[PDB]
Parts: sequence; C-alpha cells; structure tokens
Amino acid sequence: SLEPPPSTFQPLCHPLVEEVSKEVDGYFLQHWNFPNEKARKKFVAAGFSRVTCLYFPKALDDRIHFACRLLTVLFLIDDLLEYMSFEEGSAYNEKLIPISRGDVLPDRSIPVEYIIYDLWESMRAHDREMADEILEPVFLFMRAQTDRTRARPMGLGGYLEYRERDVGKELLAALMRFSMGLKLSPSELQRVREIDANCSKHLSVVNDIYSYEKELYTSKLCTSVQILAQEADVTAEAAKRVLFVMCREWELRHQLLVARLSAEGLETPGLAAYVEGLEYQMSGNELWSQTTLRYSV
Amino acid sequence: SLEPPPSTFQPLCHPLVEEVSKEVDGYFLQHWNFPNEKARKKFVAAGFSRVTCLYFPKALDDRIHFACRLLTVLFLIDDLLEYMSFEEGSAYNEKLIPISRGDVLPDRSIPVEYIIYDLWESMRAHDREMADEILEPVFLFMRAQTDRTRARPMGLGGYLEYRERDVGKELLAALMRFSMGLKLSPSELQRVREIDANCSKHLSVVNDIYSYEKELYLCTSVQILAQEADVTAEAAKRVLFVMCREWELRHQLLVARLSAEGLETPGLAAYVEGLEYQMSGNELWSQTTLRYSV
Ligand SMILES: CC(C)=CCC/C(C)=C/CC/C(C)=C(\F)COP(=O)(O)OP(=O)(O)O
Ligand SMILES: CC(C)=CCC/C(C)=C/CC/C(C)=C(\F)COP(=O)(O)OP(=O)(O)O
Ligand SMILES: [Mg+2]
Repeated sequence: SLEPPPSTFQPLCHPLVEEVSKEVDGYFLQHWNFPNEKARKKFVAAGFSRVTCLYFPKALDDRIHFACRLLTVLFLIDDLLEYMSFEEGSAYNEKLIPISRGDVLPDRSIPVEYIIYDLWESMRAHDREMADEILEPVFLFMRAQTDRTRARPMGLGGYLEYRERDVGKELLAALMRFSMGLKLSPSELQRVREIDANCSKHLSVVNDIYSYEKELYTSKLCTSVQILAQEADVTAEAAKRVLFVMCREWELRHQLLVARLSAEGLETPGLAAYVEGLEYQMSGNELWSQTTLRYSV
Repeated sequence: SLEPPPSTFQPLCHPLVEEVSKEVDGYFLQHWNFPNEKARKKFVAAGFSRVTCLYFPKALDDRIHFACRLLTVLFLIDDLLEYMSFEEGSAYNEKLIPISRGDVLPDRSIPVEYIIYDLWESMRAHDREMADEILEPVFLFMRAQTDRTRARPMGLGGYLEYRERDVGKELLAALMRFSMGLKLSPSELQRVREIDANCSKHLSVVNDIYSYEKELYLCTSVQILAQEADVTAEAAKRVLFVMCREWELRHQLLVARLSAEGLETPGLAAYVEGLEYQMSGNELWSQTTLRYSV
C-alpha cells in the first residue's frame, strides 16, 4: 500500500495542455515511425505533453509547445534505447547531437533526425540566446542515458548526494527557465544551489518510489528504494513509504530555504519565479508518477 | 511537540506493579548504601520496579520480582560506574561475576556484593535451569557497561546493524524469557532471529528519538539520518518514527509467516507477543524517563 502522505505543495497544470497536447501528439502521429496502431493508441494514452504541462505550468504560452516536443521526442528515444546495446544506443544519440546544434542537416526520410533538427531550429528562431543555453544540458542528459558508471559501495547518504547532481533534473530546471523566458545569471543561480540540490533529490526519490517495479523487472539496481530496504531491513514497499515521508521533509526544507533567500535579501524577482517553478516540478512529478501507466498504475 | 505516528501496539504494565515495587524498593532502601536522604528520594522516584513492569507485563506473578531486583541493582551500578574510570569500573563489575555465579562468597560488609550474591542464589532456588541460562546475558551486559566505543564513519545501515546486536536489548529479551518461564530450544531461538533483530532496532531507534536532546548536550540514528538526508534532527526524528512503525508491521508479518509455516510453537507465540509489549513499553518509557530529561 502506497497512500501519499500529506503535502503542502499543490501541483498546477498549464491551461493550454489540451490544445498543445493534440497539436504535439498530432505532429508525432504524422511523422514518427509507429509500428502498429496499437502503438499510435498507446502513444496518445501516454500523454507526454501532459507531464510537460505539470512540470512547467507557468511556461509562457508561445513556448510550452517547445518543451512538450522536446520531452516527447526524448521519451520516445528512451523507449528505443531500451532495445539497444550501449554502443548502439550511444551511437544513436551521438548522431543526433550535431543535428541538434544545427551543424549537420537531417536525412528528411529519418523522422528522429528531421524532428530533432526542425525542433531546435524552431527554438533558435524564437529565442536564439536561450535556446543555445539549453543545448549542453540536453546533451549531458542524452549522453548520460548511455552511461557506464563506476560500481562502488554506496549507502543511502552517498546515493542521495549523488542524486542532488542528477543531470536529468538539471535538464528540467534548464528547460523550465527556457519555457518561462527566465534569464538568470550564474551569480543568481549560485544563490540557490541548496534549493536546486534538494529539488533534484525530491524528484529522483519520487521517481524511484514509483518506477521501482519497472526497473526491478527490466533488471531481471541503483535506487533509493532498494538501498533503504537493505539498510533498514524492510520490504521495498515499506521503504517506499519511509522515503515518501523523507520527501515531505524535503518539501518543508524547500520552503525554509526559500524563506531564508528572501530573509537574507538575496531574492530577486527572477529567483522568486524560479524557486516557485521548482516546487511545481516536484509536485507535478508526483502526480504524474503515481498516475502514469509508464510505471504501470 | 513531536507526535508519534499511529500504532497498532499499546503499552501495558504488570498487574502486580504496586506490590512488587514496594517489595523491591524496600529491599534496596534497607541494604543499598545511599549517601544522603536525597538519594533515597531520587531512587524511589526513578521507580526501577515500575520500569521493569512496563517492559515485562506478561511476566509470571512469582517471577516478576526477580526481574525488578536484577534491573534495579543493574541501574544502581550503572549510575555508580558514571563516577568511575574504565579500568576501575571494569574491575568493579568483574568482581561481581564469580559472585553472581555463586563461586565466590560475598563480602557481607559490601552491600552490592551480597545483594548480587543473594539474588542469584534465590533465582537458582526458584528455577536452576532458567537462572543459569541468563547468567551469560547478564555478564555480557555488565562487561559492556565499561567497554570503549570506537568512532568511525557510519551510515544508517551500519548503525542499525550495530544496534541489532545491542547487548542491553539482548539482556531484556533473555530476562523476559526467564520472567515468563519460557524455555526455548536452540531451534526455536534460531527461528526468531529476524524477529529479534527487528525488535532490537525498534527499541534502539525509539530510545534515540527521545534521548537526542540529552545526548546533544554523537552515535545515534537521529544525527546519522539527518546528515545522510540533509534535514534537521527534528525532521530525522519524524522519519525514523515512521521507520519504527514499519518495523512493527514487519514484526506482525514475520510472526504471521512463522505461524503460516508450521513453525510457531506455544513458547514462541508467548515470546513474540512479549517482544511486542517490550516495543510499546519502551516507547512509553522513552517518552517519560528522567534519564533523557533536560
Ligand atoms: C526522456 C525521460 C524519462 C526523461 C528526461 C526527463 C525527466 C527527467 C523527466 C523527469 C522525470 C523522469 C522520468 C526521470 F527523471 C527519470 O526516471 P528514470 O531515469 O529512472 O527513467 P524512468 O524512471 O522513466 O524509468
Ligand atoms: C540496566 C541498563 C542501564 C541497561 C540494561 C537494561 C535495559 C536495556 C533497560 C532498558 C531501558 C533503557 C535504560 C534504555 F532503553 C536505555 O538504553 P541505554 O542504557 O543504552 O541508554 P544509554 O546507556 O545509552 O544512555
Ligand atoms: Mg526510475
């Protein structure tokens, strides 16, 4: 049993979600290579633009569609790397990087290539500087998909510390800034490093809780659920419950950290918007993770 | 404030708590060499027999007093050792072991020596077999009252595994069996290893939760989890309290499995319920003992 404990974070959903979802789903159904119509149907049921709209509820109205397209293609690729080597998968993504920079033109007969090319081209055409700024965060993530990670002894504290620097979570934060047109200086971002880390941990542990069965089966792992279960000698289900409570403590910490930024006179209007958006990512990720069929509801 | 989360367990006290407490308190007031009157007031206030009855509420009526006398002298010695060096403390207790065994006569002029001597003689008189079986558990504990703890980097898992082997909790379980007249075979004890480990952690973490402020005046689950999760000690206490409730669920699940499999004997059934009350009793004790105060 997994009844989420009480939370003071209320998730928000972008008002254009219905409009942008059919637009973006419509686009991929027209160009992406879907095998059977069971796939087409399963794709629309996945609601990739829906998650995006829970992650970035305050994205600017003419920018939410870029984020939806980027995460939709990234999720589609994710499904694909699953049935690929390490070498196959690394080769696959790698080709897409120069295409993303616009340095290499796409083969108009390969959907993934032209979809990626046109997407980035459209982002540069809307806001060149901000689009270029999310290039590396996206590539860091893409390359990280196909890792190859040094195995070593890692307890709960080492694991959480590690997730504070998760590149997938840094990507969401970067894409959030682009989507909201939030130009923040590294000086301003310096000021909220603890809030970013705490947020990265919350997102990773909530994903751990809900994707445990998924990962476990495909494993037949490095996740807070298995680690806490082993350290406390309880079942994975019991470990999820305990981690959920820890997630609420990080929600409280987020609030205390935000109040300190403000109290120390370090907040700026851009930082106030940024930290509030991080909160939406944490609560939105929770709602989605517990309802999506991706982790088999 | 710190509100304990919901629990299906509840504290319970031995029915004879009033009579036994008077009987055992009087014995010590008569023999134990308390410095001043104040000491006698503090001693009666600590109510070691009442603590004992909260931990072993299902003890047999004619055996609960042996448990109150043993923990009482052990509590008194604990305090004294506080005013002694490692070496002296070790010699002090080491002198009492042959005496507990009945191998060496006590110096009738030194109360702690004859009190210990007589208590063990009397237990052996009530149930030789069972009295002899709790000898080593008491000595392991007595020798631990003075051993040196080495500091080393320790995560939550390492800490919990260390607490699973806590000699104090081991003592409690062995004395509970003696007090309840439960003679378990090696096969029965082997069968409940996981249940014992789970209970030992529960007792230890609950103690941690409530002893933290006092300790923060080092080696505790409250500080370790707060550092590992990067939250405050109060937050860590809240998370650990929920972990404790999970251990209670686990205790119930493990006992059900024991029974499911044809392995729960009448002795083990009494024993695992006994541990349930040690967990609920320890929680109440932790919440109210002056040992953790200010
Ligand atoms: C294209 C995808 C999934 C993610 C890029 C964007 C992200 C970070 C969205 C946030 C949520 C997400 C599912 C993870 F962080 C990763 O989960 P994990 O790494 O454990 O994979 P799964 O949990 O989905 O199995
Ligand atoms: C007779 C004594 C003192 C111990 C053996 C008998 C026991 C375990 C009685 C139980 C209740 C108690 C004193 C605690 F739970 C404290 O454990 P703990 O004693 O570890 O608290 P600290 O000694 O760490 O301050
Ligand atoms: Mg996952």
